[PDB]
Amino acid sequence: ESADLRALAKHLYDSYIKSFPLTKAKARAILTGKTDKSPFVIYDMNSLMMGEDKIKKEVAIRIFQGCQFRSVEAVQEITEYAKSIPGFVNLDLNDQVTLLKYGVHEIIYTMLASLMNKDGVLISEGQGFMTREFLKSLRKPFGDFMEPKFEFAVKFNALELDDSDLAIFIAVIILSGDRPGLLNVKPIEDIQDNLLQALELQLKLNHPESSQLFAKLLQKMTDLRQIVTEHVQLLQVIKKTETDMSLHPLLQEIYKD
Ligand SMILES: *[C@@H](/C=C/CC(=O)CCC(=O)O)C/C=C\C/C=C\C/C=C\C/C=C\CC
Repeated sequence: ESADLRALAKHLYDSYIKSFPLTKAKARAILTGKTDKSPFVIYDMNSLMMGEDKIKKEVAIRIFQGCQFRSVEAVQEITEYAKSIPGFVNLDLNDQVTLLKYGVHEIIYTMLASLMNKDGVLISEGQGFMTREFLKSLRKPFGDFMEPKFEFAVKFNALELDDSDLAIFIAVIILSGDRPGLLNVKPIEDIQDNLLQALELQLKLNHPESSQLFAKLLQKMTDLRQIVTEHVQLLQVIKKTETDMSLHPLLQEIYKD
């Protein structure tokens, strides 16, 4: 039934809104130019220095540790969104964990897109905007830790997806039956079918002229996994050249792999 699938979509979009403070709708309103939502822009050290005057150790390390604590917040939000996914809580508690462990970052970078444009990314809930050039000018080896993200975004953002489409897509990602260490794959794969079903209808109804967007979008999951692995490697270098740099526990458990 179309109606059954449309219902599940409605249900998801709804949980999505309740779980994420900064939707793409808002993110775009702020980047577009739609006077009371205008961000302070950080493009150099001095602006950075001035940012803390109104926006919410070392400069590169202070920024990196900023992303850390921020993703830890993202994990808590996605984890809450997961629970609302019909069937996810009924799954084995161990696989409930495994899925989150492998789906967390893929999702963070998908939604991180909503906050970017070719020349920069929104920070602190949209209060600010840090340019892509500044981050790139970060002392090695922190200079290129956002570069491959920006490339993903410009490509992904090109699909023109809105919040309702994403809610189902990040749902499809979490319920991936091909995760390392899954005990019961069958139950997980049946939920995803439903999700893929929902998504497929969603895109067709929401993007009538965008041919094979369903397939186009699904292919992006390759770019996402690509990005994660590149990150893990970088992280390995960091921990060696920066033995005096700590990592948030939650973020370390997820990385043990
Ligand atoms: C940087 C986030 C990068 C995500 C990442 O790869 C690290 C995650 C991990 O597990 O290692 C920030 C991206 C967007 C900014 C959004 C909000 C502001 C948070 C940090 C930005 C720096 C200072 C602002 C407080």
